Amino acid sequence: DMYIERAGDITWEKDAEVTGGETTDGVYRVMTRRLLGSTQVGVGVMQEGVFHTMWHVTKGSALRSGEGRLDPYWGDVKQDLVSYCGPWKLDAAWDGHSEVQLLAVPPGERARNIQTLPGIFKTKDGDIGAVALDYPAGTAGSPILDKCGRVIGLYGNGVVIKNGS
Repeated sequence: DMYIERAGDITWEKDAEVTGGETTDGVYRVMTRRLLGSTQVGVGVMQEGVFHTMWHVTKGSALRSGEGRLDPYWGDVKQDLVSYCGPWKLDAAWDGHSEVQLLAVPPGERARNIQTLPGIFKTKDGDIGAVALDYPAGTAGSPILDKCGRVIGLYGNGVVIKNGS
């Protein structure tokens, strides 16, 4: 018994804090109900009728969105990703040198944007971008945005670089 709650629109804010059918487009909290209350297990992105979050957040469990239900469609544990009622839609990528915005949606708190420049973490599958910020447990899946409001990654999973593309 896990459910999602819409938290806001996915948009780049110009005055941002700086560092150095049934399911509407938006950013959602991923919640789970305990007898006593409920806990934010993560965050996800609704785009083109597909919900996107990270595997560790749901482990493929179904999600009820308002009145309806959402069923898992694609998932990969190695990548730690999962999409619901539709294949993966988030195709945007990071140029590899521009500042991004983390649309942080921490548990119990209002969503916010925060500009930052990812580090490039060198790994044996490719260079990848990493948002070097610390947010609570449950903030995972918060969207990472480019200047055009497009989702180039999700918090905690890296940002793909495609200048070499």
